[PDB]
Amino acid sequence: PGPALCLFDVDGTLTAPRQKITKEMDDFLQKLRQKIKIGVVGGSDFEKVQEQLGNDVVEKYDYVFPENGLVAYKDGKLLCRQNIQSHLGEALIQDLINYCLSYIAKIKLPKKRGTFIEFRNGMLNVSPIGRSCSQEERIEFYELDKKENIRQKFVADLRKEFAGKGLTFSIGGQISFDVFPDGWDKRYCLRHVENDGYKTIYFFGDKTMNDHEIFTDPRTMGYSVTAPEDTRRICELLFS
Repeated sequence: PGPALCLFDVDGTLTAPRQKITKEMDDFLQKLRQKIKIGVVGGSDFEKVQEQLGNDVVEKYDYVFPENGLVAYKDGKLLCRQNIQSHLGEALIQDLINYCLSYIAKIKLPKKRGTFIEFRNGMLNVSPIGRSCSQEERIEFYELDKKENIRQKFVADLRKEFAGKGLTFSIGGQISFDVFPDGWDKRYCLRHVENDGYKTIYFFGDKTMNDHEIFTDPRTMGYSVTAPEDTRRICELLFS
């Protein structure tokens, strides 16, 4: 019904994987923006979104939410820049860091490299081996991790240590896990849209990483898409 907004995931939703958006797709969205407002959200940073969607990305969408909406543009103008250290405070930042440093120092492994802690605007990415390891070194860690459950245990330990502090944990891939404030997934971006009068907020993306929370969130009407051809097919069905 009513005034409405379409929000799209960027890679695989609007583009072919690792490819820039198509002229055909782009023309399609600008034609859609005639009747309904459009925005984009993704885990990547602004430079990445530009590569994928074009340098003029902010003139092309009514909202643009790099880094899950921790960076936000509305109507072409930079709305907010939020980061983990401002939300959590420095002392907590540093207590998390200090704990993870000392814990990693105690884990027995076949190899250790560097970038044990990667600091991002939205998360601490932590790797017992270190993110700089080579492919063969990562595979070795990953098989050890499967047998030993090194990441699961670190995360459990941390979850105990930092109970009450409003942090979520997330293991994936082969060598690291993420620590970030609660709700700092794609759901973050909804705070920027939910007071602009939309009667419906459509979300187009993957419904599954598990589960993408924005997809299942009570504010959105989530539609899972398999490719830009699909996004178009469903937009044709819903709109027009």
